[PDB]
Amino acid sequence: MGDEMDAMIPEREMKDFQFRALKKVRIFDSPEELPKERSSLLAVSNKYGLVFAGGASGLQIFPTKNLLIQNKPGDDPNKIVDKVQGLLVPMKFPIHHLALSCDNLTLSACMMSSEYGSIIAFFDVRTFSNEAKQQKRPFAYHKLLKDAGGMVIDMKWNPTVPSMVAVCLADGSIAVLQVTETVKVCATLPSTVAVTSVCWSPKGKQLAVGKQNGTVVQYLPTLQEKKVIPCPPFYESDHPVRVLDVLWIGTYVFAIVYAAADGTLETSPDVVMALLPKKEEKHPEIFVNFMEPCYGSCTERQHHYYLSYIEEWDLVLAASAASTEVSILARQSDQINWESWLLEDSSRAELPVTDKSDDSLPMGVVVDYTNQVEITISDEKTLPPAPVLMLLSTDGVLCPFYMINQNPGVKSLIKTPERLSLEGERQPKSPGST
Repeated sequence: MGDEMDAMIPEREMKDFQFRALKKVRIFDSPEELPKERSSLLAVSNKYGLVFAGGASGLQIFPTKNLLIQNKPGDDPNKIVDKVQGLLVPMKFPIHHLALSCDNLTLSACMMSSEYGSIIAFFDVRTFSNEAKQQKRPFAYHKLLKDAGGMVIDMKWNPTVPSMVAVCLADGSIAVLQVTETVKVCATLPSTVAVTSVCWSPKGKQLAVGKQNGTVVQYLPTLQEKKVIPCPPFYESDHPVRVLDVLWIGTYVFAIVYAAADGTLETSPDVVMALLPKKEEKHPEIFVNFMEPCYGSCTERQHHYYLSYIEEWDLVLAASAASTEVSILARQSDQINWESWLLEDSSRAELPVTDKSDDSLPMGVVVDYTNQVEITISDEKTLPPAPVLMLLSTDGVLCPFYMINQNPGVKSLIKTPERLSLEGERQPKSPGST
């Protein structure tokens, strides 16, 4: 009956936005068991047009364009083509997280070793392009010194400071690292702080950290507290929630996802938009609950929401480890409120079922802005090149989707890949000799 008018979720049928699937590409062999831990196994260099994927075989690196195969009118969208031979970099231990620095020159790869614990390898992107080096070795490593509590659950490089990266571990601790020729720990917070997620402010001046107690705290890169965002009022003490993921969209605007504090997986995380007041407005914090925009069918995997803000379209793309679908929350014309877009059935982005009848779910999500291929859907219509949403599934398959935004005014976001000079390539500090 809809009813209450206050528990209502702002939603809009959106006909001017479409996800258009490209051919699915198998990157890794189907796993023996469904991956369950939090992971982020896809990274993209939009400066240089490269995609980095982590999996059983190790690290795979590809010229982004090589992974995108447009579906011709009629083609069977259920088909999967196999790997487009890229650069395979074997790793001694399984990777659970990959991320790239803002200058796209440093790639971090988090692994778990039974012997050594959780370790982060740092690669210089130039090494991958240096044909003079057959073996691609990291130039530095950072040991986290822990086991299960050492799994990296959230790690993000500062958007404006090339050497700065924030790391959150399963045990609740967080560390801010500086990576130049070597790795240096700038600041840390003990596990007692109970951090669950992190996100840098738009210009990288502050770091927001989500916490087990449901709050989001704004810190300086030195980890000096600056502001506290309260757990939303609609969350009672009888059912505590912890922050699962956070996206700092604008100075006073955040997308915050909350999940059951106990770590239960049957309860669906709530995606909430938070609008904070300027120490001027006298209005209280505004929290709008969007609940589950990505329907969570899976109850086996650790929750994760992969969130991305596309400033030029003023919208947030959302994917969830428990869902086969990608959803969009867009800011409305009043530039204050947000709305969930409901797309036409043929315009949705959904992951495929495996040849074993199981749904595939996201393990990594990135957006490519370097695509220069026009979209041909008919001999009468050809759309200009569009950005491509790319999801790496639990089945080892890359599922790309063109994002066609026909809403008024939205300009281009496409650019061509830059050329990467090998000058400045970092060398490992402790190489020795055989």
